[PDB]
Amino acid sequence: MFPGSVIRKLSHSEEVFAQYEVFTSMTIQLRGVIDVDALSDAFDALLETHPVLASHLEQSSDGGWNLVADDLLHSGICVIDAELRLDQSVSLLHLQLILREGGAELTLYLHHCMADGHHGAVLVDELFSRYTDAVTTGDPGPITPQPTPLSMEAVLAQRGIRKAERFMSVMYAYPGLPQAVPVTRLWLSKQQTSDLMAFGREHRLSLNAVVAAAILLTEWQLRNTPHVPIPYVYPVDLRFVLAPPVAPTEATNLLGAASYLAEIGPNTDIVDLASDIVATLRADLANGVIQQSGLHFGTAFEGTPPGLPPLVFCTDATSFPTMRTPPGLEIEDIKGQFYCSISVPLDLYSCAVYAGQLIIEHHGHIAEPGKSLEAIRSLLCTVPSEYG
Repeated sequence: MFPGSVIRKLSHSEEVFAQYEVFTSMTIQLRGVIDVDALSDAFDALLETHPVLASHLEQSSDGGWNLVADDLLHSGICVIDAELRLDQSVSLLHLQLILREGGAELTLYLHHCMADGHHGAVLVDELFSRYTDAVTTGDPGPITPQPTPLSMEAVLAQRGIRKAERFMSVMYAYPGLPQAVPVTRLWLSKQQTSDLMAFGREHRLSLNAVVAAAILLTEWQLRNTPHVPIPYVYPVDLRFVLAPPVAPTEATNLLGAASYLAEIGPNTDIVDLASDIVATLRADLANGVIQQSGLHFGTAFEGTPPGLPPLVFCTDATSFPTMRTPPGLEIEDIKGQFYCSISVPLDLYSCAVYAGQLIIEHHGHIAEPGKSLEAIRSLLCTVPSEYG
C-alpha cells in the first residue's frame, strides 16, 4: 500500500530469514560495455513489477515481523569504480554495479524472506531481460505490477493443506549487522563433467543424485565415527508438486524439505545410495509427506537441532543459462553467496553446471572449507572411470 503502512506480517516460515537477517546475493562477472543508464531503467522497471521489494522489516510488539512498505523513489542502482551495509529494517534489495576493465560486476542483494532460489533466479533473469530490452530498445519492456507474493503457509491454506518426521528415532540416540558467509568453490573440466554425466544416465540417475551420494559418502569418511547415520536434507520446490501449480514469483519461499537418513558403511555403493535417495523422495511425494509436512528448506539456517548427528544440507540450485545479454556484453561467471548475520550455523553444500562444468560449493563458517569439497571433488572423477 502507501509507504509507511504494513503490507503483511511474515509467516513463520519466512521469519527464519528475518531472525538471522538472511540476504542472498547473486554476482554476474561481466565483460563489455555496461550501459548504466539503461541498466538503471531495467532495475527501476523490475521494482515496479514487484513493488514488495520496496520495503523493509519491523519487529512488531507481538514478537512477529512486519513487512512495512517504502517508496520506490529512493531505490536505485549503485555504480562503483566491503563498502556496503545490508539492513532488514532499512532495505531488502540492492543492485550493485562495479565497473572494471573489459566488464564490470553486477550483484543483486535480496532478502531471503522475499524469495527462495527459484523466485530470486527469476528476478535476476527478469532484470537482464529488461536490460537487453533497455539497450536494444529505448524501453525496458512493459510493466505489470504483481501483488504481494504468498508465504508458504498461505499457499497451503488456499489448498486443503492445513498444517523431521524421520529423524525422531535418531533423537538423542547414537540479528545485528549481516556479514558475508565464507564460500568455497571447486570446478570440473568440461570433460570430467561429461564423464560424470555419462555415468549418470548409465545408472538411471542424475548429476544431483550422484553428487549427493559423493557428498554423503565423504561426510562419513571424515566424521571419524562409524555406523553413526548421516541425516540428509535438500530442497523440493512445491511449485511443480502442489495442486494448481504456483508460479515462481507467486510465492516468497515454496521449497519443501525432503529428509533422508543415510546409513553409509565401508562397503556402501554410490549407485546404491544415490538410487535409494531418489526413490525415497518419490515415496514421500506419493504419500504426501513433503506436501503436508510443514517442513521448509529455510530450516537449513538453523543448523542441526539438539540430540542429532550433524545434518548435511545440500541445494541442487543448478541454474542461470539462457540469460539475455545484448550484443557486446557477455557473462563470464556467476557466483552465489549468502550474507546472514554472524554466528549463523550455516553448514551447506551446493552444486550447479555452469557452461557444461559441474561446480561444487560449501557455504558457512567451517574449518578446512575445501577439505570435504576436495574429497568430494576427486570422488566425482573416480566413480565414472573406475566403477567395475
